[PDB]
Amino acid sequence: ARPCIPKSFGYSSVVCVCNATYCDSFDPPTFPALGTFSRYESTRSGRRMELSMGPIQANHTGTGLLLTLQPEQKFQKVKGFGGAMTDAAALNILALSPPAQNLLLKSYFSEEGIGYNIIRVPMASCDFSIRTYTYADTPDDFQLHNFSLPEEDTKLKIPLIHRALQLAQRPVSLLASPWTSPTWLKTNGAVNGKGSLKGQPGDIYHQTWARYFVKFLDAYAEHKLQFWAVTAENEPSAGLLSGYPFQCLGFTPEHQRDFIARDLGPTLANSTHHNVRLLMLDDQRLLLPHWAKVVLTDPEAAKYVHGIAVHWYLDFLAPAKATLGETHRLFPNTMLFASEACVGSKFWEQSVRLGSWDRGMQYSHSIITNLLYHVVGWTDWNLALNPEGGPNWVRNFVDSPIIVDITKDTFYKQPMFYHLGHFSKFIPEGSQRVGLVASQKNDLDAVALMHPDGSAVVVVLNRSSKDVPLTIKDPAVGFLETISPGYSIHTYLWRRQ
Ligand SMILES: *[C@@H]1O[C@H](CO)[C@@H](O[C@@H]2O[C@H](CO)[C@@H](O[C@@H]3O[C@H](CO)[C@@H](O)[C@H](O)[C@H]3NC(C)=O)[C@H](O)[C@H]2NC(C)=O)[C@H](O)[C@H]1NC(C)=O
Ligand SMILES: Cc1ccc(S(=O)(=O)NC[C@H](C)N)cc1
Ligand SMILES: *[C@@H]1O[C@H](CO)[C@@H](O)[C@H](O)[C@H]1NC(C)=O
Ligand SMILES: [K+]
Ligand SMILES: [K+]
Repeated sequence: ARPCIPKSFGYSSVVCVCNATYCDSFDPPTFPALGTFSRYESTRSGRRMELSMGPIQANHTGTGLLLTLQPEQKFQKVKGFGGAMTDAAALNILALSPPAQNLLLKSYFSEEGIGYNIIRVPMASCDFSIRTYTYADTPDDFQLHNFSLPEEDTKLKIPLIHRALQLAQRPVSLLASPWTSPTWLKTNGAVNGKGSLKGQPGDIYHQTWARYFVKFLDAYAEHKLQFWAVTAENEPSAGLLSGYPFQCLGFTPEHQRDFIARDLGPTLANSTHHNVRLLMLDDQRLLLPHWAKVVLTDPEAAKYVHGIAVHWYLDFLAPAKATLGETHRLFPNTMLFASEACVGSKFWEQSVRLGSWDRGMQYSHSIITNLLYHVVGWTDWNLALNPEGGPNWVRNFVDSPIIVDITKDTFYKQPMFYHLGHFSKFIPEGSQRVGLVASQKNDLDAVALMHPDGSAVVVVLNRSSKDVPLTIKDPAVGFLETISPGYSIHTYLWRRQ
């Protein structure tokens, strides 16, 4: 293990500083023996996923807060956690020295870091690109003979993904998402602005667009990468807006329904990539449940859709029960998945706030909210950005859990990184969320899950300034006596019976 080297930039907490010779890291993961729990603690005062242990006790007394695990009340199974290998993240990572690159990738993908098992991969350029391109920019190439991957993929993204896979002991799953089509498929002939595919689902334009997804998967398969899933379009609502500033492709829900039913579903089903899952929406939750209703009540579309991808803009408020809750009630067998989340996108907010505990609390509170509303996974946006929150060709800068400073061959691990790791590190694929019942009203946020091997994990977030003593009861095993400090996050793990 190596501890955090903390540094303050004047915000409410610290970053951890890593460089060519040093980065904070855990020992190889082990469970305590039966009758012992593990606690990992991060605090605004500066502790960073520090490990301690304690006894699981037979007895409890107190009129104090009790959280009783409900191990047989089962909810959703968890796919996992990760982030996006955008052009911007790739450029930032590779701008570091080989040693620092490796320490950064270990931070995310190894068991000595926080055990990410998902990578989202843009299909060609987005806002977090320095060059606007698609994979088929030569016009009127409807059979896509000139489809090809540029160096952004072959030289930057693909090799980095291979390095992450090499470092991971968990199976890693890839998710692909497109922002724009070739401009010659679009009503407006530009990568951005208000514009959709030309024509109608079922026709030459739509069939070519669906063939583009298969060409993409074929091209990554030549580089020995297979995908778990694709989304039908990144933020399809964006392309319906005039002046939309960057790469987009507009679909109404009826348009996406018909595209999925007539072109994309059948094309993927008829390909070698038929096991790839298809996720709809890939957009903000206030589009739910309407979008789900429109697509999933058509059986020809419904039979191709595996899940609903949702985006989390953490700077903005939106209802969870009326969106995610209602969608789960209407469509309980269609999984919900968070495919993108980001903070600092407001123009008047500093894009990168080095050491912001508040932005850390936003990430963990959002993840907890997601897990409590049946969501099976959570995917961060850019894996790494520069101190400006870029590069970004339209200056749409945002924050990232890892900030690269090339001038110092240094990178900074944000509170966001630890808040997310409190989950990613300790919830393997196939974990199932279970119930957790509070004995009284309280200010804490918390979630409980059961590992595939039966082991318990509980995450507790305290967004208040007050230390809250509490007890966790596992009816089959005993009691954890603990405390949730003001401005802290804890993960608890123990073996059961
Ligand atoms: C990558 O980061 C490492 C950790 O910051 C650097 O290693 C540290 O270099 C420091 C300067 O030589 C060492 O001395 C301590 O520096 C601090 C201020 O940074 C002072 O307060 C201390 O007084 C001083 N030590 C003592 C005994 O007083 C650190 O000890 C050393 N840390 C470790 C863990 O080795 C690397 O130099 C840096 N690498 C590169 C390539 O830049
Ligand atoms: C959206 C949502 C998040 C967290 C929760 S909680 O963890 O149940 N805490 C609520 C209370 C503060 N004690 C419930 C709902
Ligand atoms: C728990 O409570 C029982 C009953 O009062 C007591 O006899 C015992 O010493 C305590 N501890 C254990 C480990 O059972
Ligand atoms: K090309
Ligand atoms: K900003």
